[PDB]
Amino acid sequence: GVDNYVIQYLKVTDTVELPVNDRGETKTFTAVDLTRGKRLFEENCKNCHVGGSTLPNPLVSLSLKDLKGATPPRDTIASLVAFQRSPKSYDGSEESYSCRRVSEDWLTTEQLETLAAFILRAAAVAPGWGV
Amino acid sequence: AGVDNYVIQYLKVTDTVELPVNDRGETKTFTAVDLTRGKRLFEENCKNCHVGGSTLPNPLVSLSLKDLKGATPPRDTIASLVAFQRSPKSYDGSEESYSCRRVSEDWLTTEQLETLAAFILRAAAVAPGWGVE
Ligand code: HEC
Ligand code: HEC
Ligand SMILES: [Cl-]
Repeated sequence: GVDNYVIQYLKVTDTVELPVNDRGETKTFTAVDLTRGKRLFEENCKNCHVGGSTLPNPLVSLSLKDLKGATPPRDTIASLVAFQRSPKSYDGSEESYSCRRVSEDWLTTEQLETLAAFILRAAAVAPGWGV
Repeated sequence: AGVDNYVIQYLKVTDTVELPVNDRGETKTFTAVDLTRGKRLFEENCKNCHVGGSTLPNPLVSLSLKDLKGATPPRDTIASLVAFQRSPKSYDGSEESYSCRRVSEDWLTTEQLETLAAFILRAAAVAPGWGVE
């Protein structure tokens, strides 16, 4: 059903509101959404981003501090989604081939939004994330 | 949850299977439960780069049986895959690789890594599409 990590570490039991853009819009995500997103993160991302780290480039982690230091900041659903569709360097000036680009054939919009939600929520509230 | 369907239907192992344990013709007996455990370890630790037997960051060095057997020395036995994972090497074996995931004994025990090697080895042999990407 719902993952206990989402219960325990993300502190979500029903729903949660997350920033979609820099404009002021939010989107509601359920606990099952964040559970699905956690699973997608395990299948596609965790091997390089264990615990919110970035093993092949420790300065550019998935911590909220590091996401907010990116150009543009990677602290919203829309900016995280846009990033995975075409990964970029930290200053955003060059294409990066070190992280995993995800096509719409691989993850649909809905799926990638759950992944971004899991990462954004974990960045905001999970103990130890990005350490 | 005891034996996963993928192992029955795609690895074609219901009871046991015999896999090359070393280069001198010796095999070791793995059960369907062993391969299920190895699959789970692969899904948890290796799948971002090696989904379906591919190698996303270097597709020329995949988990296909062809590519495994062409490594130096060949990576087509339990012992050779375990030794690889403990300290990953380049394809010709002359240099240390930092592009794959080294697995310390603190991460996976000998037996666990054996079951992961067995999963990869059986998949390479019989799983439809494995490594052909
Ligand atoms: C290893 C091969 C990786 C996998 C698999 C995934 N990512 Fe990654 N990511 C990786 C590196 C080496 C980097 C640094 C990139 C650079 O060129 O600077 C990243 C970066 C990110 C970031 C940006 C973090 C920041 O502080 O700005 C994000 C948000 C990110 N990665 C997400 C991500 C997701 C969701 C993945 C699963 C689909 C994923 N990455 C896979 C290395 C690797
Ligand atoms: C991405 C970050 C990887 C993860 C996670 C794992 N592997 Fe890997 N592997 C990766 C690369 C880029 C390469 C090519 C290496 C080179 O220097 O030539 C490999 C290679 C292997 C091999 C050898 C394949 C061959 O044809 O000889 C094996 C057996 C292998 N990888 C297994 C493996 C396992 C079991 C992992 C999970 C524990 C794993 N890899 C993670 C990239 C990445
Ligand atoms: Cl891993």
